[PDB]
Amino acid sequence: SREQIIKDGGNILVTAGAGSGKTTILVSKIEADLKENKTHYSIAAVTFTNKAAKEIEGRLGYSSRGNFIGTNDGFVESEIIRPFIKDAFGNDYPDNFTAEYFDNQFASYDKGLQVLKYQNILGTYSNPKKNFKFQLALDILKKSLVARQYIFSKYFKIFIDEYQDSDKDMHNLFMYLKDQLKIKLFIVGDPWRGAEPENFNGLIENSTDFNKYHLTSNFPNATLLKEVIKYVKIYDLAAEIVGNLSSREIKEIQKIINELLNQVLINQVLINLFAKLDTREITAFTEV
Amino acid sequence: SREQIIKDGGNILVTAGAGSGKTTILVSKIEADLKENKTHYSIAAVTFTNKAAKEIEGRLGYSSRGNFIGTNDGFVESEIIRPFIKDAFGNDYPDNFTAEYFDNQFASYDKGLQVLKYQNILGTYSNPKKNFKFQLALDILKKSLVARQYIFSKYFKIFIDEYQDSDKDMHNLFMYLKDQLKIKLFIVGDPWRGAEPENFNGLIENSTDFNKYHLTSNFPNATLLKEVIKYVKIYDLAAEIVGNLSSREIKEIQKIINELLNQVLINQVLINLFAKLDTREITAFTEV
Repeated sequence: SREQIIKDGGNILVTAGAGSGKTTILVSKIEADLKENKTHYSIAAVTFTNKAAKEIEGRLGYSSRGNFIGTNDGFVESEIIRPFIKDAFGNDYPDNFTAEYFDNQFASYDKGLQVLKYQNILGTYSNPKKNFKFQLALDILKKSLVARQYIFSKYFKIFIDEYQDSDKDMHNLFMYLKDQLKIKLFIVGDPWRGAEPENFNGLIENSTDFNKYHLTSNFPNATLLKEVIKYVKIYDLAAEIVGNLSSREIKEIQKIINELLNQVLINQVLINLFAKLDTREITAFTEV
Repeated sequence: SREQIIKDGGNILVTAGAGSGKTTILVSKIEADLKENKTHYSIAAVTFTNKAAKEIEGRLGYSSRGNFIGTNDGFVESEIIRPFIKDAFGNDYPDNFTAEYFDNQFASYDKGLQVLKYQNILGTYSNPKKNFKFQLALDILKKSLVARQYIFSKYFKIFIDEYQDSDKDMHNLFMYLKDQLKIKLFIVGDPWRGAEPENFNGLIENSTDFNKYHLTSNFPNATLLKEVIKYVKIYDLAAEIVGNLSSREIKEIQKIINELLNQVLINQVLINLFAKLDTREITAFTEV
């Protein structure tokens, strides 16, 4: 149910099914906490989908509290990486770089860290098992005292959804926030490229202090094929894909999409789009 | 004489020797033109040395006219590249780029452009004779209408001292600003590594619309070792270098300079200092 989780103020684990109630329970809990808390502290809402952040933000409405509603990748950049990169790693490192997921991939953290200073763009990890950005954000927090002070003094609770898609390294940063930075966590999981269901599924059994709640249902890549199909009938398409797409990257993507709008050329376009980031899905695209 | 220069409103050649009179006559002419002109137009004072910019800028004082006093590369980036890069070359190209002379050098213009789109950070040309940044600025002006409109409607006269030390690429842009965009020019030449004095000397007699005014004396790398010697006894001597210097590059300069403060170590740090950027000079350094 919804009443008892509203009363609870500690760490809350929600096991909503099919995502029907995830966004609804997120908005309700956020409003309840914001109206109850009269202090200067604010909340941060992080979503894998950029569109999911936008629809959530629209439901809270205008507010000057300073709350953060955005993507998981956009949270670390805006709140941890951008302001405190120079303090943690000296003035040489830049704070005006740009994150590009498709280009400039590296193989090792040390190589990824060493290219970062000279490249002046936020690089990405070629391997899908690890996320370099969240390792860098975690490293910044440990190194920088002011970064630790700011995070504690800014946020009192963090709202996370789609936690079963969270990477193991991404899980590592959040548990850093919860354990010594003493920040309440409201994470939602359901039974992303480097998705690690292991960390979320094992979290329920490993930790007993966390509170778990399972709401009733009523009260994998086919999504993006439907989105390009409806677009054929581009910025909205960007919100569906996880992360924040660069202008250069989306212009290249849009060039491929307008090339789509015969069956043979349809299949080749879907192949390269998948390469940039199933035999049944291509047939469905051919049908529509 | 000085009063002959002041009342002239056209294009002025100044041939002052040793730089004693050219520095004070540049400030005097700038003040005279600013006082005389009551319109919204401003002037741009560009110098090879960053130090020369501040010493000139300190002689005008605080003003809301919107005048520009700075380096040649600083003028091109702040007034042409940064605002109008996206308009000329599409939204894919960035404007949060940074200038780094020591790394990411380009061998070809088209390759230099194509690496710029993906690396997203400005750099210098590998060949010192060519300055990739300035033809990029010239290319931006030719392609962007708003960039051409802004420059014409902002500045009515440009002050470029040490024009005999100007490069061919820099000369190409300034002449485009003069004859094509109809902007008054005020240059100084007294007969940067990759430049040539031939262009200025040739332009003395090649151009008939230009005015040749002679300024008498009384009215190569010796400095760089003197600046570090007084530093031994970091942002100051870095400012004396030609062009804007990145913070990381300054830090690298700092870590290679502090090693100097035996004789053999002195010679080797001088050698790679030149490599990053004479037998008599190293001996003089050993003496001091």
